[PDB]
Amino acid sequence: SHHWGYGKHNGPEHWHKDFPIAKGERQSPVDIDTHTAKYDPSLKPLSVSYDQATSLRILNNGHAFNVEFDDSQDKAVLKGGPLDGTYRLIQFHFHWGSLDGQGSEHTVDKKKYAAELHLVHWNTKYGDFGKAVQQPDGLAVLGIFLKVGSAKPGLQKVVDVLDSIKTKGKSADFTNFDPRGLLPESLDYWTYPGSLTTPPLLECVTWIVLKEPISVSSEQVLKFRKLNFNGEGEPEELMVDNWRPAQPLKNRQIKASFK
Ligand SMILES: NS(=O)(=O)c1ccc(CCC(=O)O)cc1
Ligand SMILES: NS(=O)(=O)c1ccc(CCC(=O)O)cc1
Ligand SMILES: [Zn+2]
Repeated sequence: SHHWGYGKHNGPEHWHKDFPIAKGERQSPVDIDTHTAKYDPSLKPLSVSYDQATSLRILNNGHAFNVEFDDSQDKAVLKGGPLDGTYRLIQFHFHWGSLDGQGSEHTVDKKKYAAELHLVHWNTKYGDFGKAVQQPDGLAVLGIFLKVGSAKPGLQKVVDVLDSIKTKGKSADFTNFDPRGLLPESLDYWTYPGSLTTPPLLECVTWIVLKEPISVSSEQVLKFRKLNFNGEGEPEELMVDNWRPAQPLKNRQIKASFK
């Protein structure tokens, strides 16, 4: 069974023994060297179309928490930018640190943010998520950095349900949540071909990482850090530092949408 995690004994430096693609040619995350990324005029406008998004449930999976969406129809989709065709939102989750100075997966000129939001989408040409993760263009993940400052009003409903999903395997109803409240003003981005950042580390992802971070309050991120990796009744292991560090860029170029 899967027994990877983020500890010293099961963390990122161990994953390659059960998931050898961990040492592959298009792994994520990466450091975004802002001076080496090149503006790409070929990029078409990015279209985030979440008006009809239908959230259903929030789940503590022992690695992070997922806010899950009804992806049985094109209710919430990502198009444009580097993407060919339509990518449907299935879930979002975060990665965060034990302290405000770390937590993001991607870095920007080696800077680590306090957290990183991942909105996960699958290419509808492949019919469902499981088939999409067999394809090099199966997924698109919209990544958004979080810095600590003023509160993000649209995050507070997520924060407030976390007490009900403290431990691994717990879920709660989470209907009528609008993911548009988690976006920054600007859709300026960097993009590159990469992978899932957790096992199974599959190389299916077009990454779209927004330049502008959102601000969340210290009190909001402190509540993330009260979650548990462990199950109910087990010794407490706070869910913190659930991020993979930057991986080798190898034969890739990062493109910028902005000049
Ligand atoms: N390569 S990996 O998936 O990161 C991994 C690392 C450590 C163990 C040992 C876990 C145990 O005691 O069950 C199992 C699997
Ligand atoms: N952090 S990330 O790259 O946005 C990501 C997205 C989805 C999975 C789910 C993988 C699975 O279904 O096993 C794993 C990791
Ligand atoms: Zn993620």
